Amino acid sequence: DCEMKRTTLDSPLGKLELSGCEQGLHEIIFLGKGPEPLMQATAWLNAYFHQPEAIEEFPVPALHHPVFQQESFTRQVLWKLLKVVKFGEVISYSHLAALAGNPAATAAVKTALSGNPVPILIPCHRVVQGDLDVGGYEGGLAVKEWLLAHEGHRLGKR
Ligand SMILES: *Cc1ccc(CNC(=O)c2ccc(C(=O)O)c(-c3c4ccc(=[N+](C)C)cc-4oc4cc(N(C)C)ccc34)c2)cc1
Ligand SMILES: [Zn+2]
Repeated sequence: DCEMKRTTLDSPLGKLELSGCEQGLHEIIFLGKGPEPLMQATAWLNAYFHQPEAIEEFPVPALHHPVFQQESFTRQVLWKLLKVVKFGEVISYSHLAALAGNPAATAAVKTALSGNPVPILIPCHRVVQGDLDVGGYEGGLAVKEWLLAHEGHRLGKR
């Protein structure tokens, strides 16, 4: 029950609506086909597409989607995925479940990821099925393959 502003921006994947309150960025939507949090979001995202050399030098906006408010399994998944899976790497679902404190919760990791409010920022596209299988993507498989090809990964396809 937040009150939020909305920014927009051009991307190699279409136009990207950013939504967020004062306490933090809520969502990042893709359509395609001001305040500090969203100011840092728009900056980071262009750092990602156009100057990825030093993506790690742009700061990560605070996040205030409800999923991050109280503790959950979904929150530990998303928070750990953001902290450890860097640009250029990937992680299997099964191994992300282990990283989030339950090596047998792969199905729950799959579901935790489907409700990610801020793609790329939280790198849900770096979570693959296996060494040779990139898996699905809730943004569309070609997006995932694009993003991984953008990061130079062997499972990318542009
Ligand atoms: C990590 C991550 C999460 C979310 C996105 C962006 N995707 C969406 O926001 C999103 C919104 C709504 C739908 C929807 O169907 O209403 C989807 C979506 C699917 C979401 C989850 C899913 N599984 C968990 C199996 C499957 C989805 O399939 C979709 C299919 C279509 N079409 C066939 C048109 C459209 C939307 C789908 C996604 C990005 C990254
Ligand atoms: Zn909020």
